[PDB]
Formats: sequence, structure tokens, C-alpha cells
Amino acid sequence: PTIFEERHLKYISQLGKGNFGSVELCRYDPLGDNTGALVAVKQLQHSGPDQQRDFQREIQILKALHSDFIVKYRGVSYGPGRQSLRLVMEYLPSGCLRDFLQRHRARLDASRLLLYSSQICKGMEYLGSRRCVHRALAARNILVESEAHVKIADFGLAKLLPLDKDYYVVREPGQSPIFWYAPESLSDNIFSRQSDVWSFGVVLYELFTYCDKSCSPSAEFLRMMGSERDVPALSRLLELLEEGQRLPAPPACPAEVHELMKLCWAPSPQDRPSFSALGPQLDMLWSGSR
Ligand SMILES: C[C@@H]1CCCC[C@@H]1n1c(-c2ccc(/C=C(/C#N)C(=O)N(C)C)o2)nc2cnc3[nH]ccc3c21
Ligand SMILES: NC(=O)Nc1ccccc1
Repeated sequence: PTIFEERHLKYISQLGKGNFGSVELCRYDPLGDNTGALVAVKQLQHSGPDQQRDFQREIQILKALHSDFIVKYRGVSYGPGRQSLRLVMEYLPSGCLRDFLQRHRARLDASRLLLYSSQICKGMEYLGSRRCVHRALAARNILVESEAHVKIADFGLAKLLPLDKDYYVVREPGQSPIFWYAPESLSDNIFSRQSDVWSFGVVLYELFTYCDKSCSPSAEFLRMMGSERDVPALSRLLELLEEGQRLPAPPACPAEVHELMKLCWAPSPQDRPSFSALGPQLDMLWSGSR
């Protein structure tokens, strides 16, 4: 059931492009009559050994996860030849949360944003119990299953912590979404479940601004970086964060949610709340808003 025959996967279109991979909308059509199920299928391009190995990892992690708040693994496929591997996932046609929020802002109220917040937190709690660091977490990689149900996706950078270590360190990445990363990740290449909490804070910011491009993290940075313009962004961001500067409270954001953001952005990773501590608070806020 989890082995899709490659010759029966029919390409329709591209859903996402990464540095080394893409996610493609396909039909699995073993009857050949175009009646099969639609699936989302990841494969690599421009991939060396490291990228192949990371993709094997991604598959094993996602296959093991069973949460209502994590995109469903379906199976794998292999073509003929070297570098044949494909990851088959459920397809969610409503697309990503980032696009969904911008399209439907005028009808998605604070209660609904609280619901999405709580669901994403529950998915991160699930990951944490499996010692998985997601790293990529952002509104652009969270999927909308229905208007009242979201799921975490893009496990391309996900990694399991060793049983006896609560962080990992990588070599300097070439291309990072710098405005989502914890300072220890930006400066020392350290990632953990605590750096995931920082990113979740930025997700809460994305939710409560409806991903408006006028107040995106990059826009706020360009406003707050100061009058000196030709300064490298990463350098300057690290200085602003060290000085204690943070993204502003969105006008429509409940004060209690802004306070949770601030705690997610504590300087010291050990001072940030766990997802297990955040969950109850978001659950109480959501349930009080129904
Ligand atoms: C979000 C996930 C994970 C990242 C790659 C795209 C992917 N993805 C998407 C999808 C298409 C576009 C976007 C989001 C973007 C934003 N912002 C974007 O890429 N832009 C604007 C260029 O996300 N739709 C998917 C339906 N089913 C899927 N199943 C597994 C995965 C999956 C689907
Ligand atoms: N976490 C946080 O506040 N990050 C940030 C701060 C200033 C500009 C852009 C991003």
C-alpha cells in the first residue's frame, strides 16, 4: 500500500520549489483512465549525497508521525535508475496558510487565528515528544486542510535529536530565511526544540498580521534597521536582536498572544517556554474566544 509504482504517477503541476527539491501535484492512476487519487510528490534536483541522505531521513521521520496536525505520509516511489526516490503525501488543495490568510483575511477572526495557533502548537508538541526539530516552521509551509484545520508540512530540514543531546549543530547554511531563526541558530548554527519555539513565535506574528506584506518580518526589519542602508541584513539583525528589539505587536493581536510571542523570543533558549507550556495557554485563549 505504501509503494506507488512510478509509471502510474502522472505529473500535473508544481506546488513548491526548494533549493534541492520540488513538490509536485500528481495523480496516482493505476487504472490509466485519469480517475486515480491526487497526491503531492516530493523529488530531488541538483542533489548530491548530502541532499539524498537528508531526503531519506525526511521520509523516515514523516512516515512515523501520526498526528491530525502533521501532513500525512502516503508512501514512496522509485523510478528506474540511480536517484529514483519519491515521497508521496496527501494533497491539500486549499494550499498553504500564508496564501490562505492573505486571500481570506477579511473573514477570518481572532478566534479562528487562535484555533490555528493551538493546532500548530499541538503538532509541535507531537514533534517534540519524538525529539524532532522541524526548523523550517513558517506560514508558507503550514497547510490548510479545511477552514478550521491546519497541518504542519515541509519536513525537508527536520532532524531527530540524539537520545542524549538536546540540540544539534550544522555547517553554515548557504540560504536561510533569517527572520524566522533563533539568534543561536543564526550566530552559532545551533538548532533545538527551543529554536523551534522562537520560530513559532514568528508564526504567531504571521498569523496575527494575516501575512500582510506591508508588515512582514522583512518589511519590519527594513523599517527598524535604521537610516544606515548598505549594511548586511544578517549582521544588522543579530545586533537588533542582541539589543532586545523585536517585531512589534500587531494592532489586532490580543495582548495575551503578544506576551506569548515575547516569551518565545527570550534571548536564552532555556528561558523560552516549551510547546507543552504554550499549548494550555493558547487552548485557554482559543476556548475563551468561542
Ligand atoms: C506548503 C507545502 C510545503 C512547502 C512547499 C509547498 C507545499 N504545498 C503547497 C503549496 C503551494 C504553494 C505554497 C506556499 C507558498 C507560500 N507562501 C509558495 O510556495 N509560494 C507562494 C510560492 O504551498 N500546496 C500543497 C498541497 N498539498 C501538499 N501536500 C504536501 C505538501 C503540499 C503542498
Ligand atoms: N523575533 C523577532 O522579533 N525577530 C525580528 C526582529 C526584527 C526584525 C525582524 C525579525
